[PDB]
Amino acid sequence: HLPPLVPGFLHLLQPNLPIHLLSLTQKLGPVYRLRLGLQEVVVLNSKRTIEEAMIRKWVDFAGRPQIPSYKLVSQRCQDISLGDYSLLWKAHKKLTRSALLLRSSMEPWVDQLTQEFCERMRVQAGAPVTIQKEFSLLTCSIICYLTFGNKEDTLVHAFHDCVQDLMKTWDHWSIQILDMVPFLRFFPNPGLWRLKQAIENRDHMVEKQLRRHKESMVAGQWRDMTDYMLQGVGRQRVQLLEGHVHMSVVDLFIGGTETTASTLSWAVAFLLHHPEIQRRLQEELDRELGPGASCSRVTYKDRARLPLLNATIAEVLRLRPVVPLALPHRTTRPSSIFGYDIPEGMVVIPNLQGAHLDETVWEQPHEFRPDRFLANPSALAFGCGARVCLGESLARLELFVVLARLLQAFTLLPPPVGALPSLQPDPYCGVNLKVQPFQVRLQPR
Ligand code: HEM
Ligand SMILES: CC(=O)[C@@]1(O)CC[C@H]2[C@@H]3CCC4=CC(=O)CC[C@]4(C)[C@H]3CC[C@@]21C
Ligand SMILES: CC(=O)[C@@]1(O)CC[C@H]2[C@@H]3CCC4=CC(=O)CC[C@]4(C)[C@H]3CC[C@@]21C
Repeated sequence: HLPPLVPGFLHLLQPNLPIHLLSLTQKLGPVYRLRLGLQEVVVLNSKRTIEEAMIRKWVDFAGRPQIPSYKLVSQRCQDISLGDYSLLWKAHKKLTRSALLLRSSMEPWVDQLTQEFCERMRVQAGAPVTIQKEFSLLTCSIICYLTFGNKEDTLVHAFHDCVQDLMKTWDHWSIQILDMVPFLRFFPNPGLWRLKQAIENRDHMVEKQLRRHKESMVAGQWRDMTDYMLQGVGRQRVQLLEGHVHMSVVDLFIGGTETTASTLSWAVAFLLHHPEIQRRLQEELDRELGPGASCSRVTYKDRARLPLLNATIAEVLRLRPVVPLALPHRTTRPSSIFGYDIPEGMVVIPNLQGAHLDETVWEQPHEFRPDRFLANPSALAFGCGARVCLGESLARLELFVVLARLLQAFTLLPPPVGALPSLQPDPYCGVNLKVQPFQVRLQPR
């Protein structure tokens, strides 16, 4: 009783890994044991199994393996994501998550921060690279209501830059091999140096800030979330050590920026190929709950007042989920992940991307199809896990507020004498990437 084994030794190499983990499915089925690295890792490729070992069992495949690459960022140690399970992490998640849920509703700021962006782009009328503009749109936003609420392009462009440079340094064979070949002796490798050096800015920018927060403190929450966490820790009613706050900020402070940006960028790349969905959206937008051209409705309760949107976003998050294989889960108790018994400690890899192409539940999976509301099944882009996501709300929101006014203000047009991007890069890393388009950005309603 155990999942099958694929006869390979470095499946990790090879393009479009998510589409490959799917290919093996033709014979094996949803669950198969595979060697992504040098160790046999059990994958899952179906909305059913990837949900059974995530929601049903819950207790079992909830932890995360500590590989020699995670404890590299441990510092004092502990935190969201990388950190393993343990009762501390549980209470650690609940604290840094309630912050994102917050007398200071983050709803308004988001809808405003994006407006400034529209104008900033509206003055361009040229061919700005969307990736940075939006890749900086969210940064200008998570930075306002999470750490000292600076928002200033002086402290934002500094934190935003720390994000991108903190990614290509963690997701590079140079630093990855260290995990596959631990016995390596860690002969000096160039990548490790570039990481340790860039990982400091991430530790420093939070240390120099967390202090200002410490002193400028009052009875409740300061402008930002830091004041909440940095306070909701030194008052625990009985671990949750002070250091935890330093890390909790990181995921959101410098983690919020990349993931959501990619989703937004991907969506734009799709509308470029489908003008149909673009204008059908422009009409369904104002002729649905926005008879005007601005500052009218466009929110939460209304959120239903916009069908094509709640749909378009659902597709983009299903065809190109920003995080595809999500993160590696580890088993704590021997349990069955379906079909076959699974040994404890076994690293589980929930193939989200693949489960989204299950043609047994989603029709014409490969085809951008906005339509689904009526209704079509749900697609897990944020996982469904005791780890689920810690900011699924913030994310889901930005994709609504940003896209909404993105269409209304501008046309969304292709670069001059250029080809539209798409299809997905082979250098798939922690978060799924995108090619570099140059969308035009104009409209005169
Ligand atoms: C809509 C864009 C996003 C997508 C598709 C996405 C997807 C995911 C996925 C698949 C995971 C791993 C789930 C697991 O395997 O257990 C994850 C984890 C996480 N995400 Fe996101 N995410 C998005 C946006 C965000 C944003 C904007 C934030 C910042 C508030 C965020 C913060 C996190 C954190 C902190 C974790 C780690 C949770 C843990 O402790 O396990 N995500 N996300
Ligand atoms: C148990 C082990 O030997 C490891 O922890 C050491 C190397 C780990 C790779 C690292 C790269 C990677 C990136 C992803 O996004 C999905 C998960 C994998 C494939 C992950 C699987 C578990 C591996 C193989
Ligand atoms: C998009 C997502 O899923 C996340 O935002 C949720 C967890 C985030 C980890 C958090 C830990 C970390 C520490 C660093 O110093 C470098 C950046 C990472 C690897 C960072 C990458 C983006 C991730 C994976």
